Amino acid sequence: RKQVSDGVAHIHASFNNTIVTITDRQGNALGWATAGGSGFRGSRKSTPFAAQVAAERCADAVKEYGIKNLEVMVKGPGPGRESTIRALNAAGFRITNITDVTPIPHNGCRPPKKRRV
RNA sequence: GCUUGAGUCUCGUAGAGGGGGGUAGAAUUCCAGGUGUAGCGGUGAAAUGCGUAGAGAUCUGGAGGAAUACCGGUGGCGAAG
Ligand SMILES: [Mg+2]
Ligand SMILES: [Mg+2]
Repeated sequence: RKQVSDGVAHIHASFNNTIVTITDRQGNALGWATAGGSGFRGSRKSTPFAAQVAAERCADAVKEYGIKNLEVMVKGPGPGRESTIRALNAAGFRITNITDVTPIPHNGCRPPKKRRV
């Protein structure tokens, strides 16, 4: 439809769920998928396998997309932070740079208290 | 009377010692806008809760508060805090 011919995939991976969204360099989202929405409701959605399933499910259908080269950037503590890439790269888009954001707060915003369980 | 206790004077050193003022980066939250769409979030597992009145994720701009990520150590300073 637009034939971007290049893009970047933002992965937000946490201990609870994984989200993957394809986007343009100018911050324009085309599609997204989540392990929770990929039929892994419960404890499996936090597993690496459900992350790669969502990655490939979001990467599929490249015809209308048109993104040939798809960079990658991950954020947060994921289920290895590598399985999603292992699936996405084989999905068809070659990877040349992966950046990791993982926002590290330089102090401030006192974290929540501890869990006594 | 004396100089060894105590003290003053000259030249230097290290240090989160204390009070006042200024400024910088990261991150959280919130507000406005753009793409986008069915979930998000949380747990041992759930639910409440948020979202089709468009959430979450993502990009641009803005407001404001608080603390200074490594350096950082069987390091330092302070009578103690
Ligand atoms: Mg918590
Ligand atoms: Mg003196």
